[PDB]
Amino acid sequence: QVQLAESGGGLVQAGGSLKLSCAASGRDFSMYMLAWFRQAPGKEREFVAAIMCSGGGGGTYYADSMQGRFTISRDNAKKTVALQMNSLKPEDTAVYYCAASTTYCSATTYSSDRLYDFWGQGTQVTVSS
Ligand SMILES: [Cl-]
Ligand SMILES: [Cl-]
Repeated sequence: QVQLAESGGGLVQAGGSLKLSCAASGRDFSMYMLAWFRQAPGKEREFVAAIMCSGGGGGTYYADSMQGRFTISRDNAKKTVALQMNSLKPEDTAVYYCAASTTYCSATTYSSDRLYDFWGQGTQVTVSS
């Protein structure tokens, strides 16, 4: 139903910034909730940010630990979602994944990885000290 493909990762210096993007396929994209998760090597998948479907106003959720440094956005015309990552720190080193729900517009349990029905391939990020 939905395909997702992330880009924009790489090696960046602490204090720098990166914009990740995910290109999606799917007729009714605007009706889906989208999220970014990250997984540092050796660690479990961690919620980063989510964005509501557009009919619900496109509200945004963030994990508290990240101190407002990240911003999620969506472009419904292009069927893309972006993660602007500012003031990067070595702890931000991870594989970043985009995920979609075609069932929910928003959710109480937006941070649960089990909620999402589609996942991208990941984009790799290293933040050097
Ligand atoms: Cl935050
Ligand atoms: Cl989770």
